[PDB]
Amino acid sequence: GTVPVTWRLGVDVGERSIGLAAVSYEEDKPKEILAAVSWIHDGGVGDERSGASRLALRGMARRARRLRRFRRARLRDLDMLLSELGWTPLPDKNVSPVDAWLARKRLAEEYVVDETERRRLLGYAVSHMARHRGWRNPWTTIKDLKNLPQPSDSWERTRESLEARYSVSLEPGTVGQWAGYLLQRAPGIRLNPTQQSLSNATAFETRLRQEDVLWELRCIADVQGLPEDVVSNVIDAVFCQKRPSVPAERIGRDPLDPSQLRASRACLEFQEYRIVAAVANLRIRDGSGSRPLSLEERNAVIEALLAQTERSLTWSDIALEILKLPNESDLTSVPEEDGPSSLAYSQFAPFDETSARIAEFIAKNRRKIPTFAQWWQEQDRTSRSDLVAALADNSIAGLLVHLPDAELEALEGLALPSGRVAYSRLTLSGLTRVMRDDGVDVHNARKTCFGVDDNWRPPLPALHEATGHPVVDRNLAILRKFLSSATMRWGPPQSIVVELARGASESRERQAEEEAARRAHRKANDRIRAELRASGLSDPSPADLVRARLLELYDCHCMYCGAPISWENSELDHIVPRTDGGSNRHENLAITCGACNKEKGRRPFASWAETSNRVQLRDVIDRVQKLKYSGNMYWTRDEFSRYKKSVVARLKRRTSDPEVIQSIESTGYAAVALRDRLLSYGEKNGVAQVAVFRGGVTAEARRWLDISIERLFSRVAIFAQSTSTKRLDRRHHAVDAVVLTTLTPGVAKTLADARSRRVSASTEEPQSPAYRQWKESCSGLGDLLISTAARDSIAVAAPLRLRPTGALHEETLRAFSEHTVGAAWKGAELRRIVEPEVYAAFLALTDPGGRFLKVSPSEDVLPADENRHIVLSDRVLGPRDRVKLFPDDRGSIRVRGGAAYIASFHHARVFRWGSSHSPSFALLRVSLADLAVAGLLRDGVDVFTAELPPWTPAWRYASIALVKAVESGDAKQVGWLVPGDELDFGPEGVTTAAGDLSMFLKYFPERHWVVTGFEDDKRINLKPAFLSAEQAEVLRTERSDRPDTLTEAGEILAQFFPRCWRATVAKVLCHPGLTVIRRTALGQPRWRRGHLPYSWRPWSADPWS
RNA sequence: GGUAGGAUGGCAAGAUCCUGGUAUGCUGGGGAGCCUGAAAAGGCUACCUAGCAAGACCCCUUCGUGGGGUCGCAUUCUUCACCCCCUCAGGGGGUUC
DNA sequence: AGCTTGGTGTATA
DNA sequence: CCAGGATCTTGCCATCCTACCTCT
DNA sequence: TATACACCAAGCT
Ligand SMILES: [Mg+2]
Ligand SMILES: [Mg+2]
Ligand SMILES: [Mg+2]
Ligand SMILES: [Mg+2]
Ligand SMILES: [Mg+2]
Ligand SMILES: [Mg+2]
Ligand SMILES: [Mg+2]
Ligand SMILES: [Mg+2]
Ligand SMILES: [Mg+2]
Ligand SMILES: [Mg+2]
Repeated sequence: GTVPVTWRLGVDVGERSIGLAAVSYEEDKPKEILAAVSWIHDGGVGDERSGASRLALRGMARRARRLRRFRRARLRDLDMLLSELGWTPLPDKNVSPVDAWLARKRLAEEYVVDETERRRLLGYAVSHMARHRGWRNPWTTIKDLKNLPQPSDSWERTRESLEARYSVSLEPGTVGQWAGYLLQRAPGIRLNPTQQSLSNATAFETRLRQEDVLWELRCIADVQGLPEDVVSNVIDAVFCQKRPSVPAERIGRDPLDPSQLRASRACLEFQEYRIVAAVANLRIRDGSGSRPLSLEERNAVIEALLAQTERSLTWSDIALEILKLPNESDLTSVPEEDGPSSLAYSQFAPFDETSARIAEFIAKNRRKIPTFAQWWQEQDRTSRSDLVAALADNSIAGLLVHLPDAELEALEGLALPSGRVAYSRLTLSGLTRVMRDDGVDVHNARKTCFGVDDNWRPPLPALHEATGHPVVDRNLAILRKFLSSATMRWGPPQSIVVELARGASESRERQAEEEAARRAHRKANDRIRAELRASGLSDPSPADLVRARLLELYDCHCMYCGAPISWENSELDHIVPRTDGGSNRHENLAITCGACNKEKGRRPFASWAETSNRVQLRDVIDRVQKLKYSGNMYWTRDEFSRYKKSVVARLKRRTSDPEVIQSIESTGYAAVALRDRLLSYGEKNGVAQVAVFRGGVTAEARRWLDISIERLFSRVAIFAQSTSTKRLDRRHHAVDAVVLTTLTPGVAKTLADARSRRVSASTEEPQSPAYRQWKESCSGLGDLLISTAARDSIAVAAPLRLRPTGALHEETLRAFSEHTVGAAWKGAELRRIVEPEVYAAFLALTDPGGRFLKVSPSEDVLPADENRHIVLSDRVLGPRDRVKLFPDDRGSIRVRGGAAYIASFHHARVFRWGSSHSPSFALLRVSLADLAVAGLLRDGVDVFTAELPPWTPAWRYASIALVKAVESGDAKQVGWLVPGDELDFGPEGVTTAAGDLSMFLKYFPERHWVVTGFEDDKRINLKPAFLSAEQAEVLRTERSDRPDTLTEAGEILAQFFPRCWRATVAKVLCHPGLTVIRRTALGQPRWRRGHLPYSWRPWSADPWS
């Protein structure tokens, strides 16, 4: 039943939102707002305290499971080896707590003459070592571990610290020796530092390394006289570790050849391609204009750059010595950002990094690889590229030379450049061949080699294809639902408009400062890269650069604790921790002393420093604040000042708060990816154009069409001075999308110019033909938006999570309690009974014909009957037997021999009883644990209606009135509520207001509310749908900054959020005209009952069929 | 020309996962020291050991309430229903008020 | 006596 | 916390291609 | 361009 019309799609992506608009147009004027909805999503986020997505939490849990599985297999293999050697592994019980440690100590100290005792001690020591083997680089092998210095420098520092601390020198001073000695000498000592939430000093400060444990194993072997084959087998069994792997399907594809993976940066084809392309983009000044390099010129430059052992040829060197130009500046189009004193000409041209590193490794390891050195000298570039590609792809989860195994291991240990380039190896070789044989650049080489035209673009993903990024996937799912529904309603759009998260309206001072910052970062990164490569670190990561920078900035001292640190034992602390959403920006990164980081844990810094006697908050603040800016460092002067301020602000925080920095990076990815998929849709559906505009253009357009969100949605002012932003009303996303449907490139030019002139500061109206035509076309848009807002047509909707997947229970296992049969049983004790059969039989004792337990938690339900017996289906419990109880009177399930609290509620089942004119309502709050122990997490189960047994936590902790009404036959399930369901109270609004809710509804008469949770058995948590919690939170922040700049309405909003309406269920569902609104993708409520969730009124909803 | 978009390379700042590890933590089983107690058993500080979503599927086998292998918290309208796409009944997608 | 509000634990680095 | 692999974004520089707009 | 919920306790009419 599609009714075709000319309409435009507007897409405004966001981190936790997306505004979508279908706006029908006659000629170029907006005619009708067909749909306007702000969809509020979670951005993929689970466990809202941290910003960690559900995907990230699933990956972390899966990898913990994989770690534990591999550990079980590895310890089983070690157990088989120990049985082969006749060495007794450490028993699970009835041994001394220091048996393994004293075994390690004695085997390191003295030869054990008794052979049976010696083998028992060896088995104890080796099994315990494999349980506690310390850390090594996962990419390194057993030979690499054996080649590491033994023991590590960290253990030598630890050992001299312990020798000074305890005034004794154990010889040779192994980890097992020191731990056994300290557990005997200072009983109750902790070995490794833990979270400090009483508090004594630990034995060790830094992370244990596998070369320390290996050195202890060698010491034990030398003292006990063990054979070398036995020691080798024990080393390979103890220190066995799975190689990290890269799944090939997560590698991107070549756009010019989609059957081929993208090539690595190590590839010789890429090195030559990069050199040739960079040379082909160079230009020579020829008569107030530029010409490309001649064939001999580019051949000379390319051979000079390819035949380089070291990066020593600058662009000035290429201009002066290779091209023999009269002037340094005669070479134009140098691919560098220029600076003072010809910085761009002093930068280095590209070279062959793989060939240079392989030549250095051949020259440095001549004795190790004579066969490979001769093979590399003999063989040409194609076979060199084949072997280099094999070494680059060795890390992929899915060598053409009969080489010795030691040589093969050595050249598998060589670090080549990492990272994927845009094109495959085949494409790079073909483009390089065309570029060198002809005199052409990459574009003409692409046209020649692949037969593409000047209009060619790389292939785009389709709408149904996810990216794997959770924010982007949320935005994409909502957009594709909206577009499918809108195409069925009105046909394909004439044009699609996407807002990109880009902006360039900055002052000249800001652009100059950013350029200076880029220059300083590049110079210091190059210096630090050179130093780290001189320290045997081929490719420093950004974390490596930050680590070296902070080690130089604080002169190798723990930032918090002041203790001396090295590269090996230091840690990079998130000052705001990861479980608080803390970013990896370097103002959140502190270099720490290992123990110092672990003792901080996940607590905020000022609270931890107040509790701890290791650090002082003021000492850390003065240490950060006395940093003196040297002229030649990574930061500029203003960047250094901002960095110190940000670090001090992160150190000063006392309560667990989220990260203050909002990253726009997910929003930009969502905009770009959704644009690409909308382009694919438009190619499949004949859409005229997918246009893109920046968000500053959208803001400017709203400014010059007199589109004020507060006037549009009748919002009282919240600030004393100025006007509040659009962030107060969530409908602004949809309004942005509507405004985006009006934009043209010329008027975007005009509005961007107006924005740049205004930000470099009344005011003056823009003047341009595009601007005048756009004002004439969009004169009525304000009236359309006022009428649409007056009809309550701009929906704010949250998508529902109906799948019963996620955390089945809370992660903390808890000890069970006990209670004797013959004692007196209160209501809470009967409600906490673990076993369903014992709970059901006690239920039948308290109420014989009953199927539910209706107890008040404080009433004394059963007296102390000394002769009470329960006859189970398989046993009889007398009065002396203990009944296992859950530790607390809250919903809990039995998991793995312990008790776990239920997780958050998946849904609530709405039950209604009483008369039709005054019905009573209650919620059966249902969690994932309820469906798990009910057997409802299986195929073919409607989880919202499938019957739950009475011993589930849902029915145990349902309200007493609900339990009585369900057993009396009066209460029936008439619907269900999930978090994110919309409660629309109608035009009559909320009438049961009492207290602060009345004061809130005085200024904000909100009729649309979002179910956020079910905090107890009688209550539902409702926040207003249209009002944003972030506006009220930044109000609460800014209230402590300026005197009384908030309006009374803004203050009442600030006190209302974030707890909002903690509402009684019987007061909410007793509203006549209240409806539970389940919207379609277009924001329209679903009232027809099909196979999707539909709207329903709790007053007159039918009992469930 | 200017703006905008897209390519490739470089640089800078970040985001998102993925693989492999470490150390704690929790619970069960222990116990080295100390303390409270003992004709009257538990705590505290550590350390050892097992497990760390409930569970699902496949094979044992020198026949068992276990041994082994691969997995299980993402893809937000579960399940059902209809339609679509890619893979042989698996996965993904849409369903207009 | 029953709804109004305030504090707090939750696996982590 | 650690190493390190993959995907992507924003900003700047160089080159190539596209569409679009506005003053001589 | 974003950032809790479920449990436990007080608490003035
Ligand atoms: Mg926007
Ligand atoms: Mg392991
Ligand atoms: Mg270990
Ligand atoms: Mg320890
Ligand atoms: Mg930390
Ligand atoms: Mg928006
Ligand atoms: Mg432990
Ligand atoms: Mg231990
Ligand atoms: Mg398991
Ligand atoms: Mg579905």
